[PDB]
Amino acid sequence: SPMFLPCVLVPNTRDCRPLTYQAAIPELRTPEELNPIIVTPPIQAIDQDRNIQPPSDRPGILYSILVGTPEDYPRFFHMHPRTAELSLLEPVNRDFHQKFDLVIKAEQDNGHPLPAFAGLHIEILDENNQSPYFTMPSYQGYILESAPVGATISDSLNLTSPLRIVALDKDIEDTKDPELHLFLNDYTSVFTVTQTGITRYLTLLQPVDREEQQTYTFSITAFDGVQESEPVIVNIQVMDANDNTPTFPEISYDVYVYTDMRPGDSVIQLTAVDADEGSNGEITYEILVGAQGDFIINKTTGLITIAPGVEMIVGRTYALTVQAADNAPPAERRNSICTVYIEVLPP
Ligand SMILES: [Ca+2]
Ligand SMILES: [Ca+2]
Ligand SMILES: [Ca+2]
Ligand SMILES: [Ca+2]
Ligand SMILES: [Ca+2]
Repeated sequence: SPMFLPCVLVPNTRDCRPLTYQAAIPELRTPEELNPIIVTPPIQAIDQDRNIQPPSDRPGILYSILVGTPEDYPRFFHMHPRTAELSLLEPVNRDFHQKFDLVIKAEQDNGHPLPAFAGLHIEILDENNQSPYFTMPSYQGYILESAPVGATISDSLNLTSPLRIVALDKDIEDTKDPELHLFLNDYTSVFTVTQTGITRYLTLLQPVDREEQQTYTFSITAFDGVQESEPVIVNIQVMDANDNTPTFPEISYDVYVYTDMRPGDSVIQLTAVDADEGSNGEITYEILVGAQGDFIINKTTGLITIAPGVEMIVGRTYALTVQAADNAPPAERRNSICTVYIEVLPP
């Protein structure tokens, strides 16, 4: 006799469409967090005649859950008899409960129950409740300092394959992009990470200079819109290019020697500078021409001395063209020239 609202007319008839009220419940959230459970549309039954006039208070209607499936619903739900307010009693685990289908009873309390019934369907919702994660505990990358902007960080010294950063999330099914946001905690003006895909890569925003900074250490944090991952730590090694030339302090050197000096005496100590790494910075000194057999230089020290079995003479002048070269492979080798002007003087 009472009718649930709304009465949706069945066209070409005078009948109300049977109602199935709808509710949805986020898995694992507490009654405190969720109550009261919002029902769409709101549950409500009214009386037909007499109540042609303003009902105001005291509807005289009692609500209850008549029956439901699965049968443990009483464990999770309670309905208030007068207000039909739906209360969750315990958090719901979707692994065990995906849905409930209940039957709602509405009857009068005057002693003459003429029950009415309606459906109530309750979905248990999956939620973004798993933190994203990286599939490696850390990441080691390599980049050649001569790499241009846009270059991809490599995962080995060979620089043959890109550094792969895989960020997953258990809320997202396999082989599907979890659409995570990745935060870098440092060097965001130097490196950037690709912004889509299950596998991410690191590329250069700015060129890097090994001679300026040879290593970068920072951490990446994934974010799914709700929870962050643990930060994962990253080290990037900048690899040396032979992009520095062995350099003398000056273009030419004026030096005087003396007649009483003999084989094995320091004439001048030349020192060139190469900031590159290892053999790329390893300098070799050579007199190309001009010594006339009277002077030699130490290949590794750069010290010029008197040649063996050689005696100075008073007026003699020399123009030594001295080369400093690094020990990179010939294809990448760099060098520069210093001219040493030597003049013999009396003591
Ligand atoms: Ca989930
Ligand atoms: Ca998630
Ligand atoms: Ca450099
Ligand atoms: Ca060099
Ligand atoms: Ca270099």
